[PDB]
Amino acid sequence: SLVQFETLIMKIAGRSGLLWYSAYGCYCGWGGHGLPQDATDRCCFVHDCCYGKATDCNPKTVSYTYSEENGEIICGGDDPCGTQICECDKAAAICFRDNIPSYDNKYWLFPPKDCREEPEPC
Amino acid sequence: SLVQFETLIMKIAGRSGLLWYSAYGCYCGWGGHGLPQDATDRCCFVHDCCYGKATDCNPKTVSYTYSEENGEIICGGDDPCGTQICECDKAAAICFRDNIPSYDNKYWLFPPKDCREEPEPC
Repeated sequence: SLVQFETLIMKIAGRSGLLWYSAYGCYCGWGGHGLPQDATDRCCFVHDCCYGKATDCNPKTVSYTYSEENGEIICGGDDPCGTQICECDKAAAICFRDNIPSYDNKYWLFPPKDCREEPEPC
Repeated sequence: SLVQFETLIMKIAGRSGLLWYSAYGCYCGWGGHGLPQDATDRCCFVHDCCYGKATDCNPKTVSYTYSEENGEIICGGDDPCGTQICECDKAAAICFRDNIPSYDNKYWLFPPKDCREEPEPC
């Protein structure tokens, strides 16, 4: 789930998804267009592309189970389509944590006006 | 799919979903937080609650078919979840279409931080 996605971003990145990335660059919100404005904007694109390989479940309502053990998150559950969305979730929060150092607010509330190119293949 | 949602909106509302609705209000982008601010934000509230009832396919990448039948857009697909999703998107473009008179640019690139409010049940 999205709820599950937000909680891994706080657990791992130590910042709110809502307040730090829901409207960051060309891909974190709506998406579908534009050129990745930076690293953090690229985390986002790589995130949609993975959700993209799931064709059997709703990436936003599907709920999964994860365990954390020796500071490592482990994806799981009775839904292989969920497990798969958790793994994608996991990687976007790590992706996020490590690109903070280059995070730029100039890309916060980025006008869609500037994100009209055609997206790059996944 | 997203690309088909976007075509619906242009075709039915007569505008760029990217440029009039991708960043509007508390729900047109990431969603899951706050209170619908107006007529238009709410179309995206329900749009979102619509996709949450589809558990078997990916709303963003499932591909459906649509037809023009005399003022009307008729939904189809290869399967039931694909058809299901067309209808969510068709209903959203129709709501967009019809609340055009109340559209307010003040909810355009709306800070998330004004959407901390907890959501109401779908």
